[PDB]
Amino acid sequence: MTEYKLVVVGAGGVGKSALTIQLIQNHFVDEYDPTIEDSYRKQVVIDGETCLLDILDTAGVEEYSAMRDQYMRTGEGFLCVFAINNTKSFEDIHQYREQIKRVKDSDDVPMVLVGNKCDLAARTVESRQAQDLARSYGIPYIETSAKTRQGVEDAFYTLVREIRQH
Ligand SMILES: Nc1nc2c(ncn2[C@@H]2O[C@H](COP(=O)(O)OP(=O)(O)NP(=O)(O)O)[C@@H](O)[C@H]2O)c(=O)[nH]1
Ligand SMILES: [Ca+2]
Ligand SMILES: [Mg+2]
Ligand SMILES: [Mg+2]
Repeated sequence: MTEYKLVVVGAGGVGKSALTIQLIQNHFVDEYDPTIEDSYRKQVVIDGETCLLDILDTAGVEEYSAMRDQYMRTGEGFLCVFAINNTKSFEDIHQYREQIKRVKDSDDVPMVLVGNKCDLAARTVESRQAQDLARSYGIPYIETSAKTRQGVEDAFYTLVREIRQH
C-alpha cells in the first residue's frame, strides 16, 4: 500500500533508537549501543490509511556516521531529535537541519522537532525554547519519552501527517 519513508536524526545519545524501537517493538531499550545505520519496517494504520512505515535510524556519533548522507537521501520526512537534558544536542539541531537541506536539495522538507527524554528531571531545554525554534522552521515541536511512551506515536504519526501536507 502507501509507503512513508521516515528518517530519525540528531546528536549521539538523544534517544533516536529508543524512540524507534519503542514505536515499532513496544519496549524500552535501557542500554546505550551506538547506531551505525539501521532500518525498520512495519505495516500500520494511520488515520484510517493502511500504510507501510520504513524508518531509518541513523548514527548520532560522528565516527559512526560515515555514509549517513546517502542513507538519508531517500527519506520523505525527518524527525529531528534532541534530549531535553542535553542543551548541546538542542543547539546541534541547526546542523541536522542543514544536512537535511543538502541531502534533499530543498528548503521545504517535512520535519518534526522532537524533545526526547521528557521523563527525566534534569531539564535544561524549556518547552518554550524548543517551541520557538520549531516556529522559526515552520514545523511542530513534540516532547517524547521512549521510556514511558509519552508522545512517541504522536511524534511519528505527526511526521506522516506533515509528509501528507507536502
Ligand atoms: N530516561 C530516558 N532515557 C532514554 C530515553 N531515550 C533514550 N534513553 C536512554 O539514552 C541512552 C541512549 O539512547 P539511544 O536510543 O541509544 O540514543 P541514540 O540517539 O540512538 N544514540 P546513537 O546516535 O549513538 O545511535 C540509552 O541508555 C537509552 O536508554 C527516554 O525517553 N528517557
Ligand atoms: Ca549492548
Ligand atoms: Mg541509535
Ligand atoms: Mg537555560
